[PDB]
Amino acid sequence: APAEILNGKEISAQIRARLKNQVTQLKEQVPGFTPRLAILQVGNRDDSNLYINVKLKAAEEIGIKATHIKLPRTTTESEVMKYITSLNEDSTVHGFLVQLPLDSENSINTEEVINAIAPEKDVDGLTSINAGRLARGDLNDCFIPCTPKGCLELIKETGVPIAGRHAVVVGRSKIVGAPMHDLLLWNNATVTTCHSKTAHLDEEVNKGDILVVATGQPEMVKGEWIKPGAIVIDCGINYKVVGDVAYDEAKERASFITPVPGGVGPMTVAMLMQSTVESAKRFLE
Amino acid sequence: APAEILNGKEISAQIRARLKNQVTQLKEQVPGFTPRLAILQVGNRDDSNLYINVKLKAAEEIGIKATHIKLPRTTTESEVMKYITSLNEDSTVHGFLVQLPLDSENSINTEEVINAIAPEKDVDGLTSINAGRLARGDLNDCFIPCTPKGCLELIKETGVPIAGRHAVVVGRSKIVGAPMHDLLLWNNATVTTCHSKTAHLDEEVNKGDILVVATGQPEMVKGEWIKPGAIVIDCGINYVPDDKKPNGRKVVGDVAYDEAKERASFITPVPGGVGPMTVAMLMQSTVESAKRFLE
Ligand SMILES: NC(=O)C1=CN([C@@H]2O[C@H](COP(=O)(O)OP(=O)(O)OC[C@H]3O[C@@H](n4cnc5c(N)ncnc54)[C@H](OP(=O)(O)O)[C@@H]3O)[C@@H](O)[C@H]2O)C=CC1
Ligand SMILES: NC(=O)C1=CN([C@@H]2O[C@H](COP(=O)(O)OP(=O)(O)OC[C@H]3O[C@@H](n4cnc5c(N)ncnc54)[C@H](OP(=O)(O)O)[C@@H]3O)[C@@H](O)[C@H]2O)C=CC1
Repeated sequence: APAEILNGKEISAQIRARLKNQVTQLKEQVPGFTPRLAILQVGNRDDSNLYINVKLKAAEEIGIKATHIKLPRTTTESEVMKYITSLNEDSTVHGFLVQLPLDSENSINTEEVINAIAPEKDVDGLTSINAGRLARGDLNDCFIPCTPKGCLELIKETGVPIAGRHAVVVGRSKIVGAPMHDLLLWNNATVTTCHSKTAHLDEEVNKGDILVVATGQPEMVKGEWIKPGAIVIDCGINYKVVGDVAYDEAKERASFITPVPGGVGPMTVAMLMQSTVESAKRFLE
Repeated sequence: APAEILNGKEISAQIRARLKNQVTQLKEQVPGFTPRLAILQVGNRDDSNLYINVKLKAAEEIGIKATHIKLPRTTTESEVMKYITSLNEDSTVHGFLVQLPLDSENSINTEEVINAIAPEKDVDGLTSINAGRLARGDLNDCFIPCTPKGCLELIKETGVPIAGRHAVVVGRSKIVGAPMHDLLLWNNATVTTCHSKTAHLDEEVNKGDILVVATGQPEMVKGEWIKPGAIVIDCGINYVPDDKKPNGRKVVGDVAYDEAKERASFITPVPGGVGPMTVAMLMQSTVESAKRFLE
């Protein structure tokens, strides 16, 4: 009856187990070497503290050393830049990220802080250098944002080839929608990108053989709009916790669907660990 | 009720006249200020020499100081790198570009040469950093590659708002299709990107209220595919022998113009649509860079 559930909890546990074995093998080859991730937080939001704790738990399980630096809410852009520079120059740190959003009493230009991160350590894939490689199809060379990466792995778990499909991405943020569009295009989908100024969103969603939703508007994408047999990837986390897709209705139209929670969420953490292991391996290569 | 023709020759000439007036006024508001472009060439390709002469003559008519550095075919990659660093560090040069393709007897990594250009001076807009800013919506200060920048100016000359329209871009190159998608997306069109692996391309093109075609596939996009009333921008430059022309050849676009003009509301002819805008767009990006430096 209903769509096949893309179980992100199970898929991500498989990815984390493979990464744990790859890091154990790297440690056997170069005893004493330890892949290391740093997370820089500004402020003390409760949601960011919980998400960072999930990232630190996954890192510890895989065998990655993970450092959390937490700066106060009085922090300035200059003070944050100092910590980024320190991390860029610390040879023991292979990858690092800035947890977003920054929670400070002062105005801080997020793009400037993010673009101070060395591209080789930019495991969240948000620097303009990494975004510009991805946006132009240059994939040998770059870190891809973890949520889109996770979404692409979920779509590949269906076994249905992406090339030639019509994909619709709802949302164009730097963290999710814009890079998701690029991943699907460079995997040879024909891609439509919709956003808050799209007219007739229902008609555009209905064109989607693959549909990735990342709007942060609870259950806004109605099941009725889904193209029968579509693969539906829902990145929304909205407070019950619900996605950006009305799941009970969409599951009767899609072929494959991600639940919320347990879909994209766990895959994003697995993909950050995969990028961190790659950053350690590139360092060794 | 055929389409209105978007005359790129006349619109580019107006843009260049406005830029000239802007440059005169900047020079009078800030005595001594001298907007400056540099063009770095490696080797001596005839095609390159022709294109560079056009850009230099356009810069000087506007009042932009344009410097041409021509390095010999025996130049090595490290030599080109040193010149790019010097131009990055030269506070008198507000924008510069590397003429492609390089013509050297030595292997030179073109991607590494271009990505050595400081993003704040990349007037051609193809560094990965500039591409990343444009792709993520930083249109207030990034540089836009000239061909898509001239496509957008032609779309805006129609007077029809872009926001909320469904735009289709056929082609996804670094030079045209990919930056064109970003310009339409961040002008709030809903954008569909198509390419050589698109199935049912005609059905996709027929959804386009705005259509920009940049494939190099001569007259592939037939008139019947055009959505009635669309704005049709054709970037193609395709040569076809035609003994009835002065020079024995005609230029055709990537759209079958004769049938598409009966369907579109606005259309760019080929020749004379997108083509004539490109140098004016590079001069517009050079004045933008000079103004950002001035501030
Ligand atoms: N599990 C995880 O680890 C992650 C979950 N997410 C979740 O993904 C969702 C989106 O996050 P993020 O991308 O950062 O969000 P942003 O709020 O930055 O962007 C949301 C996007 O959705 C668009 N949008 C909003 N309303 C509509 C609408 N009515 N119709 C069409 N488009 C609309 C916006 O349009 P416009 O650009 O016009 O403003 C914008 O492009 C959130 O629920 C977030 O919590 C995100 C990252 C990670
Ligand atoms: N007037 C000017 O100064 C300029 C004119 N142009 C003209 O624009 C045109 C394209 O140039 P450029 O973008 O550099 O070219 P490229 O060859 O780099 O890119 C061609 C693009 O068109 C797509 N394409 C090719 N065949 C088809 C097809 N059959 N169906 C759908 N899509 C297809 C390709 O798809 P895929 O990605 O799948 O390979 C690719 O994305 C050319 O005619 C060029 O001369 C370009 C620059 C400047």
